[PDB]
Amino acid sequence: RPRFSFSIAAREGKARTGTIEMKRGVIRTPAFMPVGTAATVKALKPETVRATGADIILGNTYHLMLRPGAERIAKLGGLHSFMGWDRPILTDSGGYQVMSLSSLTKQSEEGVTFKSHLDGSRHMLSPERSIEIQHLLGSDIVMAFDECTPYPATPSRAASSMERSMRWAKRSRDAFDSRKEQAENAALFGIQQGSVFENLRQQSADALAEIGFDGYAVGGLAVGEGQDEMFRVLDFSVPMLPDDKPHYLMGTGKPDDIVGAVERGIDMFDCVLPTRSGRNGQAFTWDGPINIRNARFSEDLKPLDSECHCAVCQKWSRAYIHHLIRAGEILGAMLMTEHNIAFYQQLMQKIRDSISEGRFSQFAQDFRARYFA
Amino acid sequence: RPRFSFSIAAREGKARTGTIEMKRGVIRTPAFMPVGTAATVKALKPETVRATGADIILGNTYHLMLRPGAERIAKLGGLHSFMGWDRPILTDSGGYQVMSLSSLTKQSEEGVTFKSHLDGSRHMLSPERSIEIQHLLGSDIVMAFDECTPYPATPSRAASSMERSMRWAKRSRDAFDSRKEQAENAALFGIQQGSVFENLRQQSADALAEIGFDGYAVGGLAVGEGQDEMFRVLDFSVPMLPDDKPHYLMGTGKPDDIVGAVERGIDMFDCVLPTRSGRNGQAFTWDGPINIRNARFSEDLKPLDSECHCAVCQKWSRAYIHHLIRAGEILGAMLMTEHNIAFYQQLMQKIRDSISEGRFSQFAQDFRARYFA
Ligand SMILES: [Zn+2]
Ligand SMILES: [Zn+2]
Repeated sequence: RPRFSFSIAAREGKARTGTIEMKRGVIRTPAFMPVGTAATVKALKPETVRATGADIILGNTYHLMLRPGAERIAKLGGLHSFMGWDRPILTDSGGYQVMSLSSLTKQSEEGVTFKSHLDGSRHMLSPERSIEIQHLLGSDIVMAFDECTPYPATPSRAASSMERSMRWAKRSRDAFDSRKEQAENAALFGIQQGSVFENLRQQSADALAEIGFDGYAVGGLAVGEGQDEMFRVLDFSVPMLPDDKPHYLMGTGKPDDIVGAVERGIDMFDCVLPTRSGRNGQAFTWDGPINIRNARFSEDLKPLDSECHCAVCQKWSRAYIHHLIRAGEILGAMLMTEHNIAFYQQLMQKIRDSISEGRFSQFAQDFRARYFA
Repeated sequence: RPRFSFSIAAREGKARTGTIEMKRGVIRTPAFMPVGTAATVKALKPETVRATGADIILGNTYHLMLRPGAERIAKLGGLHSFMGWDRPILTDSGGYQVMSLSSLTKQSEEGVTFKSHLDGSRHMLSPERSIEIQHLLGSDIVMAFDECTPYPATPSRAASSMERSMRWAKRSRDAFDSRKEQAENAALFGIQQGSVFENLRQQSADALAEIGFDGYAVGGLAVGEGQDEMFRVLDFSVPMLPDDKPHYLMGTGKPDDIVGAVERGIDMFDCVLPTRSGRNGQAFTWDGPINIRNARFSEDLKPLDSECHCAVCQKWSRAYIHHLIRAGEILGAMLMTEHNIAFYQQLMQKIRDSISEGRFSQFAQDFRARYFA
């Protein structure tokens, strides 16, 4: 396999289905990436993650650099070897979690210094250091390091952060390119910024395309603007990106967000929702989410979802999982997480098949009618 | 298969190896039973429990009667169906955990009333109610309900509690026998009491043999007396029990306790040690236990144990598991528990093979020399 090759097999409107070929494997798109925070997809062995249908997982650079440490992971043979996942891994840049989780952050044009939320140890991130950490982890898809824009944001602030992000995108590009092993074996994605402003989104897309990346994320969404606004921004933003590269919507999300984003040209997604909310009792079904902790499930012998092909739904009842979650049992988290990630992968498979067959519009309508009945 | 058939295939001194055949499966002895507290062996799917080599698991009646409830489990089809383990299950009587975990306990010749440690709801146990709850769960090996003797105990108190336990053993026998489905499909074990006193142990053995049970536990040990004393009591106590039935040492335990107890005629064991201590970082190895949290393991690429055949030791390093446990990750508990239970099953297999081959004395010596080096 090549370092990176994205091929589009079929289209319907703005929606696309295809494959990304990389050295460690093929990624079917549209793709959902389970999130591995600190070198584990929570409560699942890698073989179970694979069995659900995942082609690629995400690793969080911020968490990994704090624990167990990037240099340590490199010494031990890289993230794939460390955690036992041999397929592609996309790593985020670490920048967002610096903003959301760390303290004492000092920002500058050079990068950011911050104190760990774990022990108050001091750390630094910059375009160069983020790219280096992702190299040490042995990431297959490396994300450019950017500066996030909060919601809401004034036009001036959105412009300033977008402009800094574009300068940092060029720095990320050059850092990546200057490291032979990384440049020859991994891919680099840029991140479009500009908040909800069309002109800024256009300037950002232009800057990123001029630099040139293997893929393009739409950043700065799913941060409080709500679905209508997110979709409005996607409507004009995605067409600005190069058509022939993957489009990645960061930080989303809910099944309906995924379907609508695919309708608008997005190819890749990640979110903690199926893992995190699973551990909290939320199970996805084709008739909408349920909270398994609810008393109504205490004697319900049906599986979590009536159609789901996952191993959990073949073997255990709602009643049993209700008990496990209410009791705080680890097996509860294991079963909920496996089911939710399997559900997400089945959603992506239905999306891919429907686009391939030219019936994705009908699928989206049918999906919504039932999910929100 | 029959309701119950214990066959001894080989002996060496007081040690025995053989099989218990029951309707749901065959149990190889000496046997280690992983503990399922609230209808789950913590952090493991039943298929993983089976893959380690377990033939039978233990369920805790006290916990199950509180959550999710015995009647509820019966309504849902019984414990095997509920949790997805189709092989034999031994249930304890609930009495010990009433003493150790519950509050506001009122004891009488009839039984005990107590408040749940979970929500202060009021509950009752008696020989009759314990046997009934074990029936509702669908237990394969039912334990007689007894009255525990603390350590240390005066001769008078030890005698009184032993005598009550024997009266309760007869009540347990009659309750079990009066329920056709239970009598025809399950087995009933009696529990020898008498603290550290030879005459009381003899009286207890005599009473239990007169009533007649399918198996005999040595109760009242591993409660603070220490290994030397426990072994001293086993030395005279086990020969008092019927030779042709299984002998079960409750609440133990450490690998060296198991080996010495087998040397003294014990056939069955359970303990939370491999599961509980695993989640806390303790991993068993042939060179003794280690605590995986220790800094010395942070960059150790070796598996938990150099010889262990378990899936964990085939795939992941000490360094990775060290990270998971220190990070509080669920996968850490999963991997530690699988390894520890697999280690215990490999210990039992080595014990069975060595007795079968007439070299168990040598095995015990070699095991100790290395484990305590
Ligand atoms: Zn499922
Ligand atoms: Zn192992």
